[PDB]
Amino acid sequence: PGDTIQVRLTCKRKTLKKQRSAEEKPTGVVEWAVEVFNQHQTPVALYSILTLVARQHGDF
Amino acid sequence: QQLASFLSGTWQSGRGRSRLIHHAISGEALWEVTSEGLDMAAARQFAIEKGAPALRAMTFIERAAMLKAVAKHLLSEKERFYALSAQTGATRADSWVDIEGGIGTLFTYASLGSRELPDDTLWPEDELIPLSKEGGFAARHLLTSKSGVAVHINAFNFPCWGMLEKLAPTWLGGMPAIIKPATATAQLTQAMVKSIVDSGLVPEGAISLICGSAGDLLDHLDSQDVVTFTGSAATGQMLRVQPNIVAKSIPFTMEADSLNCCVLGEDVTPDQPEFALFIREVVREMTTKAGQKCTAIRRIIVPQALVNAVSDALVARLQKVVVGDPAQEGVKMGALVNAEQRADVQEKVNILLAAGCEIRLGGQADLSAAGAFFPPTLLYCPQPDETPAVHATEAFGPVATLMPAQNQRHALQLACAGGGSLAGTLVTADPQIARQFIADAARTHGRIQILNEESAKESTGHGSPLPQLVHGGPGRAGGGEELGGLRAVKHYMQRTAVQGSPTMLAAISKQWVRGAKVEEDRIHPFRKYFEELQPGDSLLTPRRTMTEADIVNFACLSGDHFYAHMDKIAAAESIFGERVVHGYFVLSAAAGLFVDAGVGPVIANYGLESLRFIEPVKPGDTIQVRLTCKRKTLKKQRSAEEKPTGVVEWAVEVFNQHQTPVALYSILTLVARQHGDF
Amino acid sequence: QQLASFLSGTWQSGRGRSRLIHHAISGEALWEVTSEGLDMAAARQFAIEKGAPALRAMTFIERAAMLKAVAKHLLSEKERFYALSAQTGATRADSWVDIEGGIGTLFTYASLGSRELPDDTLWPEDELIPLSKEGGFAARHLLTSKSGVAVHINAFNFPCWGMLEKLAPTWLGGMPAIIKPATATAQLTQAMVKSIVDSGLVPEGAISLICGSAGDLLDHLDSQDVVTFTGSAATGQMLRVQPNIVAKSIPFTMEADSLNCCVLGEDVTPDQPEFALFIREVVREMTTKAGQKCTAIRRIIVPQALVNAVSDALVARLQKVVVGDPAQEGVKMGALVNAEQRADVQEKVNILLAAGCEIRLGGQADLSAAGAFFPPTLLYCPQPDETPAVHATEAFGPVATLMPAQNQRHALQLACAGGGSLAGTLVTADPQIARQFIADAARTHGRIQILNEESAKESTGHGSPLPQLVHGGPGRAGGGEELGGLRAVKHYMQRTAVQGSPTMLAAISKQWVRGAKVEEDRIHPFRKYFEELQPGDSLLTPRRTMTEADIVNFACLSGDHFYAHMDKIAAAESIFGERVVHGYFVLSAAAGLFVDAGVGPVIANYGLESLRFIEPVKPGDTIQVRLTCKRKTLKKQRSAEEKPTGVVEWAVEVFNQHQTPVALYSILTLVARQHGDF
Repeated sequence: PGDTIQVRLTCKRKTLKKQRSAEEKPTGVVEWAVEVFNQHQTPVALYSILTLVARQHGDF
Repeated sequence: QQLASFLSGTWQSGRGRSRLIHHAISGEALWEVTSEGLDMAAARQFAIEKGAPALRAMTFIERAAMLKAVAKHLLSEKERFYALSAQTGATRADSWVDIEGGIGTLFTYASLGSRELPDDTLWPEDELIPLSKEGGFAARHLLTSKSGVAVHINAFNFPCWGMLEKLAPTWLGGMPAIIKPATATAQLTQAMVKSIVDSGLVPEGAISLICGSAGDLLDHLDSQDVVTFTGSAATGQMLRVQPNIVAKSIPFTMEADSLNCCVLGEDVTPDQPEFALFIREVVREMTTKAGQKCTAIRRIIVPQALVNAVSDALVARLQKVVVGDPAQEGVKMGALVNAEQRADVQEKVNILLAAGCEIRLGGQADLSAAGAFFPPTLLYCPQPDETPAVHATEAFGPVATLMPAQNQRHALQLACAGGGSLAGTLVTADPQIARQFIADAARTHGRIQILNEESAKESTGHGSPLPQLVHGGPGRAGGGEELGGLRAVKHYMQRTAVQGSPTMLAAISKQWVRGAKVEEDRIHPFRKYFEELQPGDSLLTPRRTMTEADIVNFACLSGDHFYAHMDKIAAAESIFGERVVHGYFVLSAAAGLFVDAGVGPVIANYGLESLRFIEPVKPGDTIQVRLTCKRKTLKKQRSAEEKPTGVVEWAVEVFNQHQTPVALYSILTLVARQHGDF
Repeated sequence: QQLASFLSGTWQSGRGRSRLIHHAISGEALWEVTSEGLDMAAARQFAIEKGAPALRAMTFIERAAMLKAVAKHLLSEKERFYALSAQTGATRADSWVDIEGGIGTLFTYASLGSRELPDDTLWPEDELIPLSKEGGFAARHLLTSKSGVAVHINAFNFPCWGMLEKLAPTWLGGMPAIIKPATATAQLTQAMVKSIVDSGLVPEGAISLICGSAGDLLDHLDSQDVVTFTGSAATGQMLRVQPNIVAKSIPFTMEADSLNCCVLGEDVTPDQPEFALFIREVVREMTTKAGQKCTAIRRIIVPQALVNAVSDALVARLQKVVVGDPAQEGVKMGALVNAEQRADVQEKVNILLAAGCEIRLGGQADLSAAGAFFPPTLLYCPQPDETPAVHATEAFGPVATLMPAQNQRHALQLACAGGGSLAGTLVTADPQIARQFIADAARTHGRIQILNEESAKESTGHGSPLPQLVHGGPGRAGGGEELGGLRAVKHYMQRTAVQGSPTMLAAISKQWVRGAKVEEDRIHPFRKYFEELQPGDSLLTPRRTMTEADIVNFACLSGDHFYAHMDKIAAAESIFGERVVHGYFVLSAAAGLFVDAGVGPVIANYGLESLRFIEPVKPGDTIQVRLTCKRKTLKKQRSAEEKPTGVVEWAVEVFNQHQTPVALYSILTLVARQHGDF
């Protein structure tokens, strides 16, 4: 308690998917590396999330 | 045929040298006007001591309901008004403005008196003016209705509207009116006054009428009187130097003739829709009511490269205008009201032709016709800067001169060279050109319509002065102001700055103000009905200690993670010193303190008037709320199925343990009445 | 000695028949005034084409900062103003009022121009007036500053104040002034004008001065000019019928003589504290400035049983008033300004003696002394309603009649019988008597003080006209109003109702209008600084679905367990049909949607302008907020250490999935600036 929390989201890995059909939306599985820290700037609870992001232009 | 004059409660007519009213479209005389021998002193005396205390004894809500009742009673028998206005040479669409715009003015002033006026004889317009550090000396401005009469001297243009756009601020302001219509069309005015009087709605003495000259009315007016004028400048400037008006210092409001402009911008090219709506606006405004309205376009300002296109499109659109009898089909323009007005229009045209030019049928006007027909006239002035007769003389009909401009710098000067106008128009699609036009041309115009493609769909136009917009103009347009919403009812009142203690100002204003005495009577104020509430009925709520958990739960629930509430670091670097309670949570916990949970006369809330957060609320900082009644102002229960109610205002004063007023504000709240009226 | 006249940027003096200024307390002539041979057309031309566009190029915030700068520069060198005002025969307590009231008027108008006026050349006084169904045609009223001079013709009472209470609304209203002071005391006026001009604060042409008669000024005025008279009634009535004023129809505001009443109530008995403060108020107001102010009490209305008590107590208080030189000790009342003014006082005293009575030293006054002294005169009228000379003649000094009333019904008639007074006073403790007094006597008085024990602690009295209270009065007092706070700056402006589309009114007003176009530019509006916010910068927030759990959590957290939110039975029988979301939770979740969480230029909120909950929000009802910027209005950074900032107003439009507006309101916000100025 009283310990402030600041989060540093940053993009890590993009790795698009091939859009196996033509009806399916073009997308990619973008990985983000989350770096949470406090007022002393020490990294409490650093982790990494996967997250699906739609592409602008498809391929198939 | 006798055309009487409603004076001293009875319909009377004069006996002397009588003027007579000609029929406009045909030419025969079928009315006569005279007021010689009629006692004007007894008329003013009967008005002041019979209808002025009757109107002043009403509240503003009751006077607005009276205006609505007169509007409904005069809208019911509206067809005889068209039958009497067809004698003025106007068409059905031209008389539609004159009748229905005045009746809608009555409905609009009824709505304005019902929404923003109190349930009191008096009206406080301020909130509070603090004049002392301790708080025991303060002031506010009252508005008491004057104890005299309003002399309305109208023009021949709008009998119904022009009487009836002055009669609603006069009655709603609280004064009896004495209407002197112009003797060219007073039969429609007496039809209006008779439909008002033979309904039992208005008190006796609240309205009077003189069809003819006043004679001895202005020489008898007290200092509590006002005079409103509409007509020629030469008459009103001689009624401004009348010795009783300048001796007793009574307000003389004048609306003279103006040179209204319609400026075309440089951005408008003839392939755009702006050009066609420009031409349509000029043609409709010049042909509506045969050009006999005070807000009619009389100076068309175009660029130099667009002289031929405008001066051909106006001809191609105005040769379709058929000038004839209004009853026969296929007739757009009606006629003028008199042959004397036709001779006046033709001699003003002959003055304008001494230095101007000609594009169309101008000075050719048959003075021997059985009807006051004047053709639509488009003039031309090749040297507008070297011709003062264009910028000093109006031909009060279908006449409107055209003149070029030079790249939006000469156009503003030609729009301002009219000596002060009543109405104006810029037709552009560029907002910076409109900003530059209002920055210079609003000093001489009392109304400016910026017309473009988006505005031209649902616009009321240029010749219908709105009852909630200022119908005035400086200089040549008269100087006075009319129809300014609730600004027009302040010409019939006296503004008195009343000083004293706040507990005295609250009993004067019949509204609890800021620091008056309270009345706590052991039960909750939201449990009271409307009739048992009083301004000053207070409530001292229990306390609530603000904490860090309150800030956390409100920042979570609202979703407002602002840094002065949710950050320990940045709030220390801010002006507050530490993180504080949300102001909206102070508002919400205040409403949690004073609002009674049970079912009572309180229907809905729907309102919050003026919220100001003065000092910040911290954790460990208690909160106590002082709910007190402020303003009652019942509603008239427009139907019989609807519940009787009133919009009760509560001034809410929150404070901490140091008793300093954090978050003082004011809410509106609908409270149901016990007993109805309609 | 030449008392010059600041005309056309230079200090010029006249050549002709010259009046001269006497030293009031001793008798010698140490000035002489003339303005013959001075070109008034060139002075008006220099003002209109030099100082009028320099004022019209400034914003209202810049002109209020100019007022504050002139106020500080004139408060610094204020002791020479006391030295020049000691020549007027006034004491230190009278010259203190005369100087500090004008300088505090400048500070008050600087504060009112810095708080409620925009950072713009124009000022839109309305919010918006919708005039269509779809929302493409609306209007709002604009106030543009006039393009001419403001001829202020003052009186001999307050040179400093009476010049300087008209000059702050004139400069704040964007017009240059030409001051014609009275020739009895114009040396203090030229001291004021010289201290203004020799500072570099105001532009050249923004202020002028004429010592002596104007002669050819009123015959040259354009319709964009105003004339504000203050002085005798006959001179103002002769200037009202001046042919150029009635021909060009310029606004002529007059302030004339008045019979200011002071009514005593029936509840006041001599054992009460009301009697002592009544006698103290009458004596202090009658002896301040030796009765040479327009707000001085000249009639005292007492009850019939209290004639002897008041007529003894006033004499017992007034016999201790020493009439002498101000520089010698023990002297309370000073002297009049002229021996000619002493003769003009006594020739009215002799008219009041021709039908009244006498209590004290009346006409006993030496008309050949070495000083314009006049003893404090208390008259008496045993038949007040049968003597018209009491209610029509003012003796412009320490003279005030006394006259009885009958049970607060004759008292109202004697208060209203003055033909319209400038000010009035009721001294009661009963608030119903004050209510009945304001209900009848505020028709004739422009200002009424209700004085009791709570008011008299920090009251300004009766001879200190507040700069935010209306200094006027109908009828005999002139009819025109002054000092109405921001009502006084509107006399120096032209009110124009500008019509058009809301996207056009938004660029005309430089303020966002309800149906205008937006500027969404992909970054958050609270992240922008002040200099990169524009009126129209909008944010379309994401949606939040309201649910039953939202109603439950807000009713728990705030404590508002209202039956239309927390009861299934009672809300079914209400107007809503079922239990709805709290309005304050719609407000709170709206603020959770648009407020940026991070640290930025947004400092504090502290404000909410006008909250109206239109339609109810239910469970299962999405909510989307349209945060758009509306008004910018920077602050002048009063210290060099303080952060530069402005008060930015955001219009907030919340809506639902059907896109109908629920809970549209407006918030204020202090936003920090990127670049400072002071």
